Amino acid sequence: AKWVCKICGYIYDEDAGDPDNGISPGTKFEELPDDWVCPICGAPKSEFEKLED
Ligand SMILES: [Fe+3]
Repeated sequence: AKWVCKICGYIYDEDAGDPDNGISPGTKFEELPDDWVCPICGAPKSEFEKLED
């Protein structure tokens, strides 16, 4: 699934993970660390919204 950072527009794609920041591919948004932030603007996880209907 994909989740968008409502602050900058970054898209956390579970399939891609965030390797740069210690998150391998396939890591579900809910399994990210409570301390994980957007790699682009630093917004907390709370500012992400899943892309679903
Ligand atoms: Fe962001």
